[PDB]
Amino acid sequence: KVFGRCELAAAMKRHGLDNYRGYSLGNWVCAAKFESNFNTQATNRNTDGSTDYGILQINSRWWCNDGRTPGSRNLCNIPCSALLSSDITASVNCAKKIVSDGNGMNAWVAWRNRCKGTDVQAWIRGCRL
Repeated sequence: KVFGRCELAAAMKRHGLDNYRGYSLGNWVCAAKFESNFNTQATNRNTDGSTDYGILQINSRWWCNDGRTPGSRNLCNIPCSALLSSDITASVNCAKKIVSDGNGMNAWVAWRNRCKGTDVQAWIRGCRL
């Protein structure tokens, strides 16, 4: 499912991401835009053999199991395929664990390079929240 900007903001807000760990809603929507272009079915394989899944491109090396990333962890306790669902619940719950890990949202390099320090509030402007 390809989400609309405001449609995703509302879905994330409903799942408790607004201000989660001090990160305003604009930050999460911006991260999703550049990580997957709002597409829940997005996947990208990395040089180390791991693969990123879903709207927030969560990595298989540590957070989910895809059965093909040798010596990987499954800290979110979910099959990676569950992160490609049109229902973002699984992605959201796992993202909350990731952002609490220690480096905050810096864990997402697209956020660090394209959202961090910018006017992220622009990502939710015009939305009925």
